[PDB]
Amino acid sequence: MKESLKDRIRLWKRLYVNAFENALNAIPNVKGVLLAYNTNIDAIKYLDADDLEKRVTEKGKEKVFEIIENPPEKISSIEELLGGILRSIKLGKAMEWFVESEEVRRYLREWGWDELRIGGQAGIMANLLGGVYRIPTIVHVPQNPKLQAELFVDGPIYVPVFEGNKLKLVHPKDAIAEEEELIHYIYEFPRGFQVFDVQAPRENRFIANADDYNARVYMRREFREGFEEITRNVELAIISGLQVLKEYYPDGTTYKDVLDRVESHLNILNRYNVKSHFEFAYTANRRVREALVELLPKFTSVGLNEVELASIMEIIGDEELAKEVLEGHIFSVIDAMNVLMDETGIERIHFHTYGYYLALTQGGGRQLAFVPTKIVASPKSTVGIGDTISSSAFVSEFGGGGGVRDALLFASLAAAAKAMKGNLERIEQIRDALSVPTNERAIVLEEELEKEFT
Repeated sequence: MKESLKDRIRLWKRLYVNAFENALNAIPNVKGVLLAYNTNIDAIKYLDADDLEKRVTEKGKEKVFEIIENPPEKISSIEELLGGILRSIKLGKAMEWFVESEEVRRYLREWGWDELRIGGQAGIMANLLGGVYRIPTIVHVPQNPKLQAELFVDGPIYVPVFEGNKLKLVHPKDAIAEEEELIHYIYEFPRGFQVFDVQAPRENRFIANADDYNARVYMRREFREGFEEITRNVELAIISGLQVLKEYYPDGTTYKDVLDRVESHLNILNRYNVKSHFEFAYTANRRVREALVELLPKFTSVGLNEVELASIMEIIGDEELAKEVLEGHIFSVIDAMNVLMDETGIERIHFHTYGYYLALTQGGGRQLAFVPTKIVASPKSTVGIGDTISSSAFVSEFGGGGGVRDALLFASLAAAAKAMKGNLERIEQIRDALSVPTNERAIVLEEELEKEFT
């Protein structure tokens, strides 16, 4: 090992422990955070071979196997549900089909699950920011039946309710309504799982989506009529869930009907100087993606990974640039972040990928911040890591905790801590991530940045 590397490793251990100190000291200063819009229920089933075989043969093995090779768009029958699961098994392929039959949804609910946890980017971040970081959190919950409300952890997590004409803020367990259970059913299977002659080449999972409301970005009445009163109780906002929007809907409505309401919400946030952070998850519809980019000028900040930034470069950059960004090639990423900032004028862009983060911020001049991350080799959990990274950096920077680079360092600590432990309960547990070595390949990659930019 070179002396310059050994010196850099020691420098980063220092910056990492200092950035953790700054984050613990500033997070208590955040008056409140608003999380919207997507909250649902995630039901996880660890598939059982004998159970699956018995259900396939119950419904007719022949037609179910026909469906494996002729897969439909949506689940319209129990046979299509089982055929889709076996297809995911045969291919070792992550798949998600929408359940458009109420009868299939009764079958799914009856079949059950092994564990139940909150889903949706606003839902899981309410448990992190409210439950773990102890930040007062207002979360949008489109439908809040008992099964949905109990998935929130204890802490300063709140939903708005109307006591006549006045808006109150209560824990979700105290605001249960006669509303729909929005369940995404997740069927996991290991490598080598076998059913009949079908054998998985990889571990993966098949998702049956039985959630009509988050698919339309449904906004509950408290958020459509009391948004201004809600805004007065928060300092920051994180917006997510718009990636599902379709160009057209069977009732004659379009994505514009939803984005118009989002735009009104942003206007209210900006009138109160609330800092907003948009999670720009992969948006399949290219027109909707273009409109989301046209909405970014009203956001304070936006976060994305290599796949999400490449997807955006497909509509405002060039094709070859997108491919380089997809592979995480750091100079093409930097160009892409400037292409995005030129197009929108947004104040802050946070890029995150395996090994390093980048933050491009605009002030009197554009500043670029770089951080090598802490990689857990065999993580106990990978769900919600990307949202954890993007939300943690935004909240600690705009909470005042040490600056931009330090906010990136805290997010890297939170990501590793979550990966090591599966699920966090208290923010002090993130100190354990200081034990994870910093990525040395990214540490030496910063040498290329200094030669090209100085």
